[PDB]
Amino acid sequence: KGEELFTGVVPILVELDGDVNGHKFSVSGEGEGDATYGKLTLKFICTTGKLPVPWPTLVTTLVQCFSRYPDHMKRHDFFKSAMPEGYVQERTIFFKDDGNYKTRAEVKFEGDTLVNRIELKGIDFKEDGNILGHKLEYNYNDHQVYIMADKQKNGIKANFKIRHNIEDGGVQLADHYQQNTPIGDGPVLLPDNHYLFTTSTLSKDPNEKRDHMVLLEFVTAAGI
Repeated sequence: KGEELFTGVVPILVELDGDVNGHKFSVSGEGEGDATYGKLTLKFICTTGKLPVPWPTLVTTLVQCFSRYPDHMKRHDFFKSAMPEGYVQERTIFFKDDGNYKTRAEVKFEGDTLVNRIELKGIDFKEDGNILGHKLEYNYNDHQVYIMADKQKNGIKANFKIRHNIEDGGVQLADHYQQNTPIGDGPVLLPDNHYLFTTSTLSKDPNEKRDHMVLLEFVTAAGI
């Protein structure tokens, strides 16, 4: 089982290659995950200079295999079952009254490291919008994710809203559509419908001069 790969603390690497309205950038992340409790600790750096979008808008893009699945639904865990070969994660994220991100990621083991490697393309953004104009608060409103089996593509799908607080008022909607497909050929668990519940905290490292995001996350799976 790929679930046996997650019984202890697992190092995490994240690499993102991004292009938003031609503004190109790279993000690296590293830290660790504990799927037994559902705990993630990561620090992300924009390695090309200043991030051209707000950090909160990248949280969902930057490893649901670390969600705590209680043992009565350790059979509904598609994400771990696809390990070590991994899975592809695709999303389109529509920002209301603004542009959209399209993301393609592969999540897999490389040695003993869980790697999330991402390509992000964003188009149709307004240069003085909430995103390219950096008008979003540095905090997070999590949202449940309702995971549905997609027997047709042998993976899962989900769609959900994320709300981003706007600096001088109101809320910026980020409409997420998601599909995951295994990379390997081996068998894969296709879940009954269930929920992922996530709690994210964003902070800064006082000794880090580069543009960055420290992220601490707790996540569990739940039925019904």
